[PDB]
Amino acid sequence: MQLSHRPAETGDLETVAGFPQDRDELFYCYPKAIWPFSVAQLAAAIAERRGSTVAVHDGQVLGFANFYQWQHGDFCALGNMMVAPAARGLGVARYLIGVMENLAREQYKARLMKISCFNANAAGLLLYTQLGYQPRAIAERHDPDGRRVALIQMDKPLE
Ligand SMILES: CO[C@@]1(NC(=O)CSCC#N)C(=O)N2C(C(=O)O)=C(CSc3nnnn3C)CS[C@@H]21
Repeated sequence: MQLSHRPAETGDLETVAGFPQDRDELFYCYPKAIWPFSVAQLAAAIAERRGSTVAVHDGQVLGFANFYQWQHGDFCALGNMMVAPAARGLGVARYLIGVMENLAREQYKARLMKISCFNANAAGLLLYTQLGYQPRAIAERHDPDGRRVALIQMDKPLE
């Protein structure tokens, strides 16, 4: 996979908003969103957040991420990670995580990245583990059905 990155642009929003395939996938990456996802919801997040970035391969936008918390000299928290359904498990998330780590270090002088992952997303938990993130706490949250879920709060020093 040859991959590149650039800041997200308005022209990318229809594409990226197409990435979540079901209510679960949307909840794992943007729990405040309501199904069905839309460009308006995506743009609302982008406006409130920082560092919205896309990953590109062979002319296709395949991934997106941003920060929902950022604290200069301290840490950032990574969210809205979305990957195109045809490109799952091909290293797009791993690549974007690395890009966002660099951006947190370089731009925000962060010493730490925080990643919070919902308990049902095994693939996320195992990826973040492979990338050196360790679990620190578990917090209660609720899903759209009012069911209790566990948010596993992980972090990694940036160096
Ligand atoms: C403020 O904190 C968040 N919200 C909550 O705790 C509330 S929940 C119940 C509701 N509604 C936030 O906003 N978060 C996000 C996100 O990006 O929207 C995520 C998604 S985490 C994620 N997505 N892709 N990669 N990653 C790491 C994990 S909960 C965390």
